[PDB]
Amino acid sequence: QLTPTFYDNSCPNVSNIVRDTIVNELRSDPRIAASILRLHFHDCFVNGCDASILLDNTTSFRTEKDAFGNANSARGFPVIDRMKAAVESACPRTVSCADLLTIAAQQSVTLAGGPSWRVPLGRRDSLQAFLDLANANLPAPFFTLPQLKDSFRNVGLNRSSDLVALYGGHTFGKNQCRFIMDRLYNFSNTGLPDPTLNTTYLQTLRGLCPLNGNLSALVDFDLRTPTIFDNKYYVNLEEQKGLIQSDQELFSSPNATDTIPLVRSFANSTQTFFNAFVEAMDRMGNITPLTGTQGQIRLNCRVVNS
Ligand code: HEM
Ligand SMILES: [Ca+2]
Ligand SMILES: [Ca+2]
Repeated sequence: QLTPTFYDNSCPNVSNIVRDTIVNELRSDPRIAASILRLHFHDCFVNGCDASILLDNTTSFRTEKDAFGNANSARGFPVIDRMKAAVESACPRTVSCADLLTIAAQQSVTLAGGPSWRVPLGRRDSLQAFLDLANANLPAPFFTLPQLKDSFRNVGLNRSSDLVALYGGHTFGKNQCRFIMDRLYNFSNTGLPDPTLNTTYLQTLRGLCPLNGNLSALVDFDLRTPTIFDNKYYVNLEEQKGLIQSDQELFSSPNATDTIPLVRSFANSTQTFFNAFVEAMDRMGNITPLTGTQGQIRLNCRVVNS
């Protein structure tokens, strides 16, 4: 069983080292806390939270970094390297990359204003990476609600509360124009915008993301508080101001009978949201871990030990 006290004897200052690393990086990259949370999500959804995403290419397997959901998108890898080196310096050969990334995600959420909790620990590191599985398992922003639900179920998260709460990760961070062009200009081959996008916000987004513009330009997921971890994400949805199709689907899908009341409850209460977010995060962090003597304590997060 994973346990929050796992390093209390062997590396008691691990969360502190992780915190200071993020605090320091945030001075020059305000986006890093968002990026790190996303890294952990992408770890967990592919063979579980086993740091498989941190591995670079080898001649026998391809890196997940070249997945459709990771390439030219996922970021923060050198920051993870830095906190890893610092922990190895304090606590040699003790803390797994999988656990380190889990703590990093939690600390990132707290540093951005979100809930504070101790994550379960004891995960171990994969002996390979899973590119095809990453391409199969990471959901895409054009997914319908039933597709999103299938994608969460596929990895062991059956509950609509899992989906709606973890979606609150879009309370901060950035999204490239490429992922919303259809909503803005040609939704579902209509040549018209997505009708569930508020028309005032549509104009703003078209201004940031013109047809024939730079597809890599970044826009904030949360128009209310772009860098603060809070429940404002859900208030946006109630106003038809979710950024990506999958955001707005939680509130507007014909299949949203079960998700609408979760969105509303989380918009109405910070405490309700934060409680559900911590619960869902810990469920996601419990996806198929290696434990005990399985896998490794990887010394360099990019390569399996030899
Ligand atoms: C449920 C369907 C999901 C879809 C379709 C989706 C899609 C996306 C997309 C397209 C981006 C922008 C990527 C880029 O522009 O490079 C992104 C960013 C982000 N996602 Fe999600 N996501 C989902 C779930 C989640 C979950 C469950 C979390 C966290 C628990 C998460 C956290 C993040 C964060 C924090 C960012 C901002 C990253 C940054 O600014 O570097 N996402 N997501
Ligand atoms: Ca993984
Ligand atoms: Ca926010």
